[PDB]
Amino acid sequence: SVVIVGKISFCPKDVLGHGAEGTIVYRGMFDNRDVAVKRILPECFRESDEHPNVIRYFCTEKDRQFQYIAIELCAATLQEYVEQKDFAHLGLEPITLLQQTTSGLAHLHSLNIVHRDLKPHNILISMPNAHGKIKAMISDFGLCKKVGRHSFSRRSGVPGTEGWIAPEMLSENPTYTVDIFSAGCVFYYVISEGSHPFGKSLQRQANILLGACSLDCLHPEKHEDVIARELIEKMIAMDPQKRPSAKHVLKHPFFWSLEKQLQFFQDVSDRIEKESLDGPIVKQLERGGRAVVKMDWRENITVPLQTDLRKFRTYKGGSVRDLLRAMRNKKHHYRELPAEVRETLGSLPDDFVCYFTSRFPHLLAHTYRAMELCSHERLFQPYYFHE
Ligand SMILES: Clc1cc(NCC2CC2)c2ncc(-c3ccc4n[nH]cc4c3)n2n1
Repeated sequence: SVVIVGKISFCPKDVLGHGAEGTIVYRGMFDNRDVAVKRILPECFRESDEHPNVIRYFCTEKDRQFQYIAIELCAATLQEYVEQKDFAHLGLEPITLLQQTTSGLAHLHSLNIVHRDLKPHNILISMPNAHGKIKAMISDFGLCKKVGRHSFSRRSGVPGTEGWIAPEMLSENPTYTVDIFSAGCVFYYVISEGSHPFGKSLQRQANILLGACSLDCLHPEKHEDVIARELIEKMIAMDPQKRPSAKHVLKHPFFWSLEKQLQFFQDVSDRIEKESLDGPIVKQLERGGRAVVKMDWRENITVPLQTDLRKFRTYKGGSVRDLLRAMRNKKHHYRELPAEVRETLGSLPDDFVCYFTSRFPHLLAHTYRAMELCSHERLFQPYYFHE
């Protein structure tokens, strides 16, 4: 059986879920798209602003009783993506998912919209498009699994959504900073494969009020975890005014490709070449630098790179600057290096950069913080967000 209401069709047997006041969601079609079709009693009293990572409400039609609303169809929630056993990613990896979620949020904030209740239940994973690709999209309605059915609601604290309360309830009208906190919590949730940064649910609110977060799954000597921690801690900062904007989160190293990581190192090295050892920039760079370099970096690299460097009496092993200079030197002269050196370093850029970030897990985090001094400069505008 089939119901046609203008440009929207659906089969009444294909029920996906139920909502309040006899609202119902069916699977259907609109304009050769598979869509969710929400049927509602009408309540009384912008296509040009669409974005791939915010859910689309395509069309509204009506018969004599109901309105029918065509809505962009999801395969799963982020809750299911993260939690379900053996869930196929289908080519959508966590960092990309979070990247897309933050883009949708930056878009909403660019329109002066605050979500206020961003959680795993309302970040939806799309059906695969014509090109076999899936995406994250932020929804106003959250979905909670209940066989082949889901409850949908816009409300915070409905059954199923208990450990994710709207941040405004744990505290001025809501600003972007509530969304960033929630995003920060979602970031950790995905990365930790289901944990909350404010602990188990019975103590979670109490922990949020005091800023007692614990990012235990992030190892303090792994480059990827050092970067993720750096960002996530800023996003869930107890003080709302220290939280970065969505566009600011998007510029963070957490999202940089290996090529971009290597280019950053190359650029700071170029920037600090003629800089005096006693100037403000090199001082910022050498402060706390002994731990970053593992006291002597020349004792923490491979024997073939060690041997090739021995000629360079210039490079000091206690120095963060000289490690960056050694890196930039060997990237620039890579072609002309001995076979054994190209082999130990591996290919440009991906193996090369990982040679150093695996050995020196604080190098990028430390260099990123230190080089904020040059953030307004033209060369570094790709790496930092400006107000
Ligand atoms: Cl019950 C439901 C189920 C969906 N997919 C199929 C399930 C395997 C996952 C699904 N995809 C989008 C929506 C949706 C999205 C925004 C809405 N606003 N009001 C109602 C809305 C409904 N749903 N709902």
